[PDB]
Amino acid sequence: MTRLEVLIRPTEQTAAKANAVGYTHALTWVWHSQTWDVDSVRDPSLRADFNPEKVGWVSVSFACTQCTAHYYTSEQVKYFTNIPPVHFDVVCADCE
Amino acid sequence: MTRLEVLIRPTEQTAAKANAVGYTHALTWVWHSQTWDVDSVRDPSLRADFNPEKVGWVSVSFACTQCTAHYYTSEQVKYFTNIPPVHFDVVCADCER
Ligand SMILES: [Zn+2]
Ligand SMILES: [Zn+2]
Ligand SMILES: [Zn+2]
Repeated sequence: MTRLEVLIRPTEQTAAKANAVGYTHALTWVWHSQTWDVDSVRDPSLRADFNPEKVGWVSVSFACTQCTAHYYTSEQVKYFTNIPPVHFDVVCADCE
Repeated sequence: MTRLEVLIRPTEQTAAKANAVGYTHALTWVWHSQTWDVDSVRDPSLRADFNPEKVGWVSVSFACTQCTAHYYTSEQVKYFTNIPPVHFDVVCADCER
């Protein structure tokens, strides 16, 4: 399977806190299959609220725009919360 | 991010052909989140039909018996086909507690 890299950095609201502890980005790998290797699936760069007391979830959903093929995956991210959800509504590998 | 390894070896009815070409097993893997880091989720070992011209899917499903947490992944495996579906019907990490 293929990996997608997700970059998460602080919202402006939490940037001072994140810089104070010295923790200014998270990088998360998300795995998916060949179905979803397509040009429209690009590595996301997200903004979320840094909080050294919390653990948030990054969720990435894939859905084909022609067929009914879909996939959902989610991973924990230490110290970031209110991570926006990622959606790839694309033409799948096969449908292309 | 936890790797789950899946070992696939030939059924009795296909093992001779697999030995003939010297391809005795496939080791594949999928990934799952912290939700499914529980004792009853363990690397499976499966028997499937060796076939020299096919590519099969192995599917791995997770579902909690207490809440409705669930997860489905799959991976392609060269030369093995009719791979048994793997099902982890378990108590998830949130429901353990
Ligand atoms: Zn499609
Ligand atoms: Zn689903
Ligand atoms: Zn549960």
